[PDB]
Amino acid sequence: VKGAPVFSQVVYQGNDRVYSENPLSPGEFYNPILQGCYPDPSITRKGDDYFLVCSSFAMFPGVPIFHSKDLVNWTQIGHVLDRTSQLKVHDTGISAGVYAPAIKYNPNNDTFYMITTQFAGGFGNIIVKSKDPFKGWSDPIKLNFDGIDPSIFFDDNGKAYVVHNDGPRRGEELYNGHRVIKIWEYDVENDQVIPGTDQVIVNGGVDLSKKPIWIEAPHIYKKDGRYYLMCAEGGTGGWHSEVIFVSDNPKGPFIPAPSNPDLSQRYLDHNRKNMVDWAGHADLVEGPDGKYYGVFLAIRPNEKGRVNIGRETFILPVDWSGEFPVFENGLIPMEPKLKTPAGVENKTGKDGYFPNGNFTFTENFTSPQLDYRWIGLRGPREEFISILKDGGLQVTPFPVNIKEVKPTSTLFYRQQHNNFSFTTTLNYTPKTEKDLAGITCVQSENFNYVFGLMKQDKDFHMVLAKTEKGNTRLLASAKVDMKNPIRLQVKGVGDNYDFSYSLDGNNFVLLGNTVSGDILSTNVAGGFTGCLIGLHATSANDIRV
Amino acid sequence: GAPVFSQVVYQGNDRVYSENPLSPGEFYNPILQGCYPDPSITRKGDDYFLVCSSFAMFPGVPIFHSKDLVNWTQIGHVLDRTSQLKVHDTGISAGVYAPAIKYNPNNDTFYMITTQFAGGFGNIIVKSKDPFKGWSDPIKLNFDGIDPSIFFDDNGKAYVVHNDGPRRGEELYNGHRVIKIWEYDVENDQVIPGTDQVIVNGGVDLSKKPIWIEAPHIYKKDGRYYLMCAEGGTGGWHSEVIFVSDNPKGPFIPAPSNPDLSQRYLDHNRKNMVDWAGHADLVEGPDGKYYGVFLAIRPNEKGRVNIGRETFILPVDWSGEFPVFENGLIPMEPKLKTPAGVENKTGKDGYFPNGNFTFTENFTSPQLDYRWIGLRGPREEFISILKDGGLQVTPFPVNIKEVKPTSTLFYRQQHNNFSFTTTLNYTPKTEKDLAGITCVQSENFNYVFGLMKQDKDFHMVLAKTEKGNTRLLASAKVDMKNPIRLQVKGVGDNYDFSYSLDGNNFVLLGNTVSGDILSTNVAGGFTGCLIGLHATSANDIRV
Repeated sequence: VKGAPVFSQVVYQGNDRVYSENPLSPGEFYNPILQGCYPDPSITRKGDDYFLVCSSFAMFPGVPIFHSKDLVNWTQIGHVLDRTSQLKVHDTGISAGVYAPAIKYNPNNDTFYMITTQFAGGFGNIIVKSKDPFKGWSDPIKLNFDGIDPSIFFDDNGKAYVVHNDGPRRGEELYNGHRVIKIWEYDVENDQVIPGTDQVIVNGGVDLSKKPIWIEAPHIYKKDGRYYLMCAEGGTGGWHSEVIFVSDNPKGPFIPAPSNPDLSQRYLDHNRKNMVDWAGHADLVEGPDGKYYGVFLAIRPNEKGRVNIGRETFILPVDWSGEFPVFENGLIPMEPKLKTPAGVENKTGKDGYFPNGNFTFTENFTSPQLDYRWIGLRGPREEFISILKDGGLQVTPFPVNIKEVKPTSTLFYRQQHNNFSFTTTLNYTPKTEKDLAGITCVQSENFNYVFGLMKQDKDFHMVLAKTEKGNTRLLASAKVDMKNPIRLQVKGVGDNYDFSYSLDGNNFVLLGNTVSGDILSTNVAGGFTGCLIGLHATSANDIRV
Repeated sequence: GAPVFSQVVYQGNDRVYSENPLSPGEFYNPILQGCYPDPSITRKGDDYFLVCSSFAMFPGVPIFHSKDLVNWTQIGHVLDRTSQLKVHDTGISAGVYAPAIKYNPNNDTFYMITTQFAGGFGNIIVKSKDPFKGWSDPIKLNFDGIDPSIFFDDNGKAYVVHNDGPRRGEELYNGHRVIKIWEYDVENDQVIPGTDQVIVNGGVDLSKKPIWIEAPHIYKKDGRYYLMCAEGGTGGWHSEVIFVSDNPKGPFIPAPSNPDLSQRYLDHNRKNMVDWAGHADLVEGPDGKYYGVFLAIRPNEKGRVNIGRETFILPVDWSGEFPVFENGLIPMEPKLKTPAGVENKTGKDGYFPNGNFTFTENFTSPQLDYRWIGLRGPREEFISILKDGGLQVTPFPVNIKEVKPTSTLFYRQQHNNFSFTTTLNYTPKTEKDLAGITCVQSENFNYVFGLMKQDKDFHMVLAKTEKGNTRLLASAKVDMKNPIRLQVKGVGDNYDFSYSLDGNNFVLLGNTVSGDILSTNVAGGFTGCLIGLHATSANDIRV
């Protein structure tokens, strides 16, 4: 469009207290390894090469994927589901779309598999394939089973199995949250589960008499000739944990380990410092030092006990010298720092490696190949961005309001710290009341703040509006003299969010008062994701001053 | 070549009415079958007016009139215009929440106060001198929470009571809620700053962690002020409780006997089960006797609700300090005695039906029955009534999965045992065109049963949408020689979709499917199954 808004730069600054208080020594790295909304981690290995994937729901693209040689220094190589033929979330609810993924390398045929559930596009349970994740992946192959959290296991004899969560057979459900682990034989030439090979291997969980919730996230491992089934149990919230079973046969019977769970923060004191909660949904791999490691998700709530940055990806070393794997210190409070594997230096945030700790990301929009952390919601960023020849992000304003279950012209960045600032310079002259551009903080189309520049009657106004249950209310408004680009900032200090603007570039004026991050939490908004910070443009603005 | 639905027949066949035939001077409970939640009632003279919540249905707040509490005439919807109701993009569980209707004798004016989570409205009130004609645009009120209600004292002084959350950081437990009262400025139609006061904290007994104290109503009897509230949430723990005070703003004291309306303690294996009873509102009947309307559900054999929360009524004894719902703590009976001297005329002379009725729609009037609604947008946007009868539906380029108005004429499921049959005259041009029947909890939980064209041939398709993911269950090639009849039949949780090319023999497409995704228990939310005459030009089903 002519006169479309131009965001000339962005600065995202993280300022979390835990990192300032626990500076790294050489040979240490911070946990979580993926800060912000990177849930349901799954990991696999080919030779020296590790690949890590996470769920993504309605975000576009889907299933972010990271590569590492050492489990500390990760390079985001893209997204597994990065084409509209693989990811059909145009109209998808904020809590539907792409659920937990599992990634597995099959050494028998030298093929990588990513198996997941996509509640969109008619996909359901799907698998995509690649010989080389750096080349991308196939279109999805639909798989003939229901439920969530599929995982694929390749036995030494080349035989293949898919385990997944499912419900109990119709009418046998004993309580709310009563779930089942089901296994199939998988035909590797057909890419399909084999009819008549399904079998329930876990009913309920470790101890059915305690009514375990949502036994899920199954993975099968083979070690010392035996078969291990590791699962999440308790649901991905306050009761999250990881449990383990063992069998002599891929299809059971599986017996729970006497010590269970093997990973959890759910029993720990609710007032601890540097709190890590909801820990579970793990996946094991052999590390570069011969040691095992497990990735898993957890949250780091703020001072009001809520999560605003979603479920994040953690890692812990694993001792598997005996019958059952032990998450090292996986049942006591998580520490901020871990020792790097033997002989690896921490290079996070350098040389294209994903950052960690308290970093400052300065985005000047000087290349068409935008950082992979810039995403869309429901639709691809390439539909509304242009990188100007001399730098700067021009956003085509879609006639789509932030409240619509439709792709908006908003370039989003996951909130990755409980204390952060996100500042942008906006060059923009709105022409009528329907035009707005600025910053948005989004849990969903129904739960968000919009902080932006609009024009009404003769004047330009900065507006701050709050959407709750899909109902937008204007919180505060200010007439501004738009004589030059305006800078806009959102600053979060735990649950305290401040929206401020600067016409002189130095002094940021608070618009209204500090507002609560409550609608930016999973606890209030519901769902499966974190706060997304967005460079928003619309030609369907409904705010009036 | 738009699809023409030439006829619809809706038939209810619930066993409870067959087993309990009416005698003279009897009528069936609920008085509004199907999704008519959060009832509120008021009176002017001999004229009763009854309203219900409606969420994202269009139009909003259906409103009924009666002279006798038995024979009701739907007179329209309070939130009738797109200037009053802005649910175009609204989630299935947002939109219009509980309404309260109150006639003010002091200024001869009707008020309807509600919460609309859409269009920037929030808590709103509309006014009318004559509900038969219509109401004002919404007046926005400066408070948060839900379930507002307006009370007019003897001296004309006015109060708004509503549900709210506890003070920021005061929250004791999940579900901890508060009843708050304001003085209301009747000249400016606004709550008066600084007059807000919490009058109930939590519920009858805060030490029992009561959840979602809500639906507050204030009544004045014998000089004392009564606050009647729902407690326990609108699900399995629903109930109604009562408090008393000497003053409008408290302190309010709970009655020793509480709750006074509930089915939550009753045996889970009872027959003709009524559950989730609460959210009541009292009125003086033509009897001189009091009555209370309230919502409840009637689950099927799987223990699920597919027809939503319905409107019930009970006689109320208020000869002593506190109102008593007559038999409101024992299992609900299918039949009640009419107030003294009123005969049952339900389903006749334009009165709303009840029992097991047969609704035959021939689309031979431009004045379409008020039970035909849209979801998110008005029906007038996509319907034309043909000259010699028939409903022509303009197919919108909108899929059933979108949070947008679709071209679908919807009818609430009103029975656990029912059939809905239509005659479809339609020749689809491409894969993108489909017309037929849909059963909808929401855009994310529905069945679509429709006629499609793919390659050179016509197909009937049955597709299931769960969590916004559509899967094709079954397909049949059909010779489209003449119009086709489509039926969905529900027998509790058993739903059968069948088509007839000869008009007599209906062939099942696929197997019977579960109504689980048509229940509130599975799909979540606040509403019932909607049965729709659907057309689209953005069909995504492929054979």
